[PDB]
Amino acid sequence: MKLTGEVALITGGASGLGRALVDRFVAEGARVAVLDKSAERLRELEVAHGGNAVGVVGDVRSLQDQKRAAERCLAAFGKIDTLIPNAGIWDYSTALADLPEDKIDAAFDDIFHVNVKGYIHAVKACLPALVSSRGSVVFTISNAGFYPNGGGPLYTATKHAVVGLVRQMAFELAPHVRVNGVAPGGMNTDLRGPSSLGLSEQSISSVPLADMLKSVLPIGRMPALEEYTGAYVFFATRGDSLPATGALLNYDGGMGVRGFLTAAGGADLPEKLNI
Amino acid sequence: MKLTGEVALITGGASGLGRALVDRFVAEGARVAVLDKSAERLRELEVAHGGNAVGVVGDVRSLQDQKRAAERCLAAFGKIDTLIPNAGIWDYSTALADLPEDKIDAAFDDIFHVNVKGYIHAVKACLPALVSSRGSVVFTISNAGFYPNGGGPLYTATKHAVVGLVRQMAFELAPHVRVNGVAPGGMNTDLRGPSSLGSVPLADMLKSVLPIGRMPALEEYTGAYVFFATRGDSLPATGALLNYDGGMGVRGFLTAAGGADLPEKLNI
Amino acid sequence: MKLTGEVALITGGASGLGRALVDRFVAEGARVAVLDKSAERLRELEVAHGGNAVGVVGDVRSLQDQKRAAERCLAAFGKIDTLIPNAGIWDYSTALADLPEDKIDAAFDDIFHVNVKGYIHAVKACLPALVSSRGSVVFTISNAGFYPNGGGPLYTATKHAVVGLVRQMAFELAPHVRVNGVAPGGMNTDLRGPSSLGLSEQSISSVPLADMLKSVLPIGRMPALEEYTGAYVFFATRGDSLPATGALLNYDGGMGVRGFLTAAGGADLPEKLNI
Amino acid sequence: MKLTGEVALITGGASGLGRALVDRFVAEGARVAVLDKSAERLRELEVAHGGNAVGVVGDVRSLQDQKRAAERCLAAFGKIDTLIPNAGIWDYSTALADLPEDKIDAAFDDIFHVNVKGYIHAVKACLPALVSSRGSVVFTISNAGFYPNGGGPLYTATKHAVVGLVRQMAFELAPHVRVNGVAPGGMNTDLRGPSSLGSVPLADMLKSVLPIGRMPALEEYTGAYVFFATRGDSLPATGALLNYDGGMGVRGFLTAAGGADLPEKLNI
Ligand SMILES: NC(=O)c1ccc[n+]([C@@H]2O[C@H](COP(=O)([O-])OP(=O)(O)OC[C@H]3O[C@@H](n4cnc5c(N)ncnc54)[C@H](O)[C@@H]3O)[C@@H](O)[C@H]2O)c1
Ligand SMILES: NC(=O)c1ccc[n+]([C@@H]2O[C@H](COP(=O)([O-])OP(=O)(O)OC[C@H]3O[C@@H](n4cnc5c(N)ncnc54)[C@H](O)[C@@H]3O)[C@@H](O)[C@H]2O)c1
Ligand SMILES: NC(=O)c1ccc[n+]([C@@H]2O[C@H](COP(=O)([O-])OP(=O)(O)OC[C@H]3O[C@@H](n4cnc5c(N)ncnc54)[C@H](O)[C@@H]3O)[C@@H](O)[C@H]2O)c1
Ligand SMILES: NC(=O)c1ccc[n+]([C@@H]2O[C@H](COP(=O)([O-])OP(=O)(O)OC[C@H]3O[C@@H](n4cnc5c(N)ncnc54)[C@H](O)[C@@H]3O)[C@@H](O)[C@H]2O)c1
Ligand SMILES: Oc1ccc(-c2ccc(O)cc2)cc1
Ligand SMILES: Oc1ccc(-c2ccc(O)cc2)cc1
Repeated sequence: MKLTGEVALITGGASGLGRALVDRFVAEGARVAVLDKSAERLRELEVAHGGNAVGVVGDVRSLQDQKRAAERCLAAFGKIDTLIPNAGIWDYSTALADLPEDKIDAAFDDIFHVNVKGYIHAVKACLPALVSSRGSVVFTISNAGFYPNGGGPLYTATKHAVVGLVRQMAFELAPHVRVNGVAPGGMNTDLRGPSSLGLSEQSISSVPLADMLKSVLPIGRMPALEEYTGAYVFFATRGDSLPATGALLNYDGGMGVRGFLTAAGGADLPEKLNI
Repeated sequence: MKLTGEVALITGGASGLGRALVDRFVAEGARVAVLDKSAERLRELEVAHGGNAVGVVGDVRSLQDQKRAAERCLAAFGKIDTLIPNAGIWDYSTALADLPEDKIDAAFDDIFHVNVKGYIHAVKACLPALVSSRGSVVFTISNAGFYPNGGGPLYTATKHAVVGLVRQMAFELAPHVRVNGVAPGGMNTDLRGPSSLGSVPLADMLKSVLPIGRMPALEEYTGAYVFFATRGDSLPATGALLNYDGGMGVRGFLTAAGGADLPEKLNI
Repeated sequence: MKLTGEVALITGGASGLGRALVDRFVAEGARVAVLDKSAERLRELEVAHGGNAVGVVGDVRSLQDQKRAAERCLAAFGKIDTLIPNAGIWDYSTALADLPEDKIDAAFDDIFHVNVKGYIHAVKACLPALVSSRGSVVFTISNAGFYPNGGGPLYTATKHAVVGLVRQMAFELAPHVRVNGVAPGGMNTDLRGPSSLGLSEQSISSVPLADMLKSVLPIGRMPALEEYTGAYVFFATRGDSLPATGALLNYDGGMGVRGFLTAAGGADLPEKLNI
Repeated sequence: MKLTGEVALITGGASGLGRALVDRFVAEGARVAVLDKSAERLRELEVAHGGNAVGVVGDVRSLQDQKRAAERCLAAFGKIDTLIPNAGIWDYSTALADLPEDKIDAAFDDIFHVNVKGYIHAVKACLPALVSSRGSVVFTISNAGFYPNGGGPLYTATKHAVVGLVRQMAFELAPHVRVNGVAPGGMNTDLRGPSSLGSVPLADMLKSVLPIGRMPALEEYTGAYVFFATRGDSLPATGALLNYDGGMGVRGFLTAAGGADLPEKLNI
């Protein structure tokens, strides 16, 4: 177990990637505080991991809620080693042309409050614990932080904003707190969109994400959620990532290195090389 | 004159770089519409340029104001060839640790609404005109869209967000509208910050910041925008990001420039 | 005319993009020294531009030849304002698996000597003139300097190497000489490959470059050579590019911002927006 | 132990980071083959690890030597799961102006042959084994693959060239072999330079260089490579570039770190 004795706070950890990370982190011997708006899912996760996980109901948009999360983590586990600001919503790749004039202001505020302000508030709230533990922050970005067509303008802009948070916060929190980014690409989660665009009851598992990506990913297949948790384990292992700050790990199946006419260049290698 | 007959719409054009841009674009034979909140400075640019500039008083955060600018530019000039969303506000380089808890949510909204939303609204308002003209968008970014310590988390995130608008809108508006970013940096102008808030002068730290070893006048940053506005010269460019900041991203560890002693080394 | 009184030295200016740049620069009122191995093409270009262009026969791999070029430019025109190191050869996207063991060492040396060493030698040779004129260097890179599948390992590695030259030289030559990169994407030129791979008598005009790129470029069409000369004009205009050093202009039709399932996202905008 | 049963081939593994990597990989339950020119240090690592390491004396510039390493690793261990091309030489940060005209062509060949060609040959030699194992390549890059002043033009260009090998080989070897780069930086080891050639200690300039404010031991850079070698943890990653350099790319203008006074600010 790589993370014995470590304590993480994960925002958005009641489902999706956040939950997989909760499960993974605990299995690696970490204790985990989760901040999330789903009270139901938070309790299921507490009973799933008796004594190694504590859920706090709150909204990542509220600094006070974030502070409560940090307080609760401190109260239960005595420190915070790794903050993983992870809660997010999608825009379902709604193009600028397709954003209605009378909804765009509301949609902007929703997606940016959650995706960017929620990350700032998480760090703000945990800053005393992180300086104390000489800890780290690992932000969940996305391939939409680097390339287009992973989201419309709003989502792509929020995830690029998060890259800026990686950079600025690695600077500001240095030398005491390390700040890095994992940018995963394509995950069968329960990811929602803004109620403003009528997408708040729409989950990404309901989209054929895996099949759209089949001929877009050089690796050929969209990885399972468990397969995305390793990068975070890595950044959360103190002895393994000490030199890392300002690091951005593109963790998306090769989206930035796909070819022009096909995703991959080496379909024929096995036969070409005779086994 | 390289922009004869072209029409530009510039947000934040009543002062600073935006005003340098208006002036340069007018001198290149373009006709310019300007959306800015400052009535006095809009009038001031209007008298400067006669009928070659039109000012519209409004707020970049307002999609309606952005539509009025668009409509005004079309009424005045018949088309919009190049849109320069440029208005932005700074955060004074206020560190996260230094953002007061009772100020932070308001600061966030103010700087994102102006710096990111006002860019989104400009494009949205101008989209019919830009597609009709097979036009261009050129976003004013900043060094803070690429490296830290050019503002606080709020400003740095806003400018990274506009890099994201470059990339996404280049994709979405292709093949008809070209979308690119200029990332200015060596500057020295009163970039205002939010009412909810309130650093070392650039001159005081120049050799730690700019390999070019000097502080360009505002006039010297308008060329990149003219280039992107010039259809004959920038046709291949979409999704491009022009770091325009005196070499901030390629500065040395001990001093910005690596070649102070080249003249002595080469005897000249 | 934007470049009246300016003097440029362009390596590889006897054909392709280099020649278009020679033509463009002269039409903008510049004087141009060209270093190139084709004596024939260099004379055609001298007579094309009587008094505004001077050709020097030489090999970009030879520092001494490069120095002669610089000497000749000085002798004819009195200064050097802008160096454009531009000469290059392709590898025809020959995959690592397809590089024969007994040719790879030779192919490496050929492509790297021309593409990287030729650029270093150009700058070295012109360095006294450039410091004297407070001039600039503008390197011809390629989309292969940023993304794969624009060349095999060799070519892609040489063009990434050139990005490193932009950065390191902008640093080293600061504050007296500015150093920037233009990275064009897809040009109907006479571009050759290494004799080692049997491609030295193979030109890129012989490849259906334009048609392969039709559904890869967000802009929809591969631009003509003339349409790529503007970026260089821009960097060569002193009053327009003074703040620029370390700049990399991706100038390739949108290759880095193409979508997953299609190159462009806005085919339908005209009808969608009602004109 | 996270690498139980896996086989690594590491070039440049008899000393520095490469030797740290060998040791770490062996401690994680991997078996390692090493290509290095230094016979003495290969023997030294061989006695250190018993049959868990095999050394092959050879030159990374030689494709035949790289094939012999590959062949030796297969004979010893039956497969190759992860290839770490790591051998590289420095240029002492010799500026272009300072490269002697009678030395420059030879220096160029020496540093490119080792730093770029030896990486190409490693992959070429190991390609059948890596495709057979659905394996990984992890190139040692450097901060000089991303920012200036980490070496001269020759070293900086070589390391930028390996970023290009990351991208191209990730494309070419997909979907079977994953290709990624680690870009180490905070280090302090005798990185040798060419015979044709011949700067400030890192310690002397640390606060201008590393936001992490310390100089990690070599042991502290092996984790990233273990990660990429761990099939259960890094399956999504191809074409990835991990800046592993103490924050060199996110350093401040006046000082590397922006938060020296956070403990006082937050009272702890
Ligand atoms: N799913 C994908 O395809 C994908 C790809 C790349 C990156 N991401 C990013 O991964 C991260 C995790 O999302 P996911 O895909 O696992 O979706 P998800 O909905 O399954 O998980 C998101 C979690 O965030 C919580 N949450 C949302 N808003 C909140 C708020 N205001 N306050 C408190 N909790 C809130 C939700 O309750 C949920 O438990 C997000 O940042 C998302 O942008 C997703
Ligand atoms: N000045 C620098 O140091 C620097 C460096 C890099 C990038 N930038 C960027 O340059 C761009 C403009 O800078 P500048 O030099 O013109 O700055 P400036 O502050 O001098 O001018 C900004 C203009 O925007 C207008 N404006 C501000 N808020 C507005 C609103 N809500 N609605 C309408 N108009 C509004 C102001 O009236 C003013 O005319 C901004 O995007 C800025 O972030 C500045
Ligand atoms: N053509 C494309 O698709 C494309 C795309 C992006 C970038 N580029 C780059 O554009 C630059 C110009 O090449 P081009 O496509 O116009 O090809 P080209 O062959 O038409 O032009 C190249 C010129 O370089 C000269 N040259 C080659 N080796 C030389 C040497 N050793 N010494 C002196 N002169 C030499 C040739 O004689 C020729 O005149 C190169 O750096 C190339 O890598 C080409
Ligand atoms: N040390 C630093 O300051 C630093 C920083 C960033 C990146 N790097 C990179 O780290 C990697 C290795 O560095 P290190 O710390 O191991 O350096 P090192 O010089 O201590 O070790 C290099 C190893 O490569 C071997 N080697 C050199 N040339 C060879 C050849 N032609 N054939 C076979 N073997 C050869 C040497 O024998 C030695 O074992 C290199 O790619 C280097 O450029 C180093
Ligand atoms: O955060 C996200 C959400 C959706 C995608 C996505 C990528 C490709 C695709 O075809 C559909 C969705 C990527 C990142
Ligand atoms: O320098 C070069 C050479 C060839 C391409 C190229 C790009 C796409 C393609 O389909 C074929 C060739 C790009 C840059």
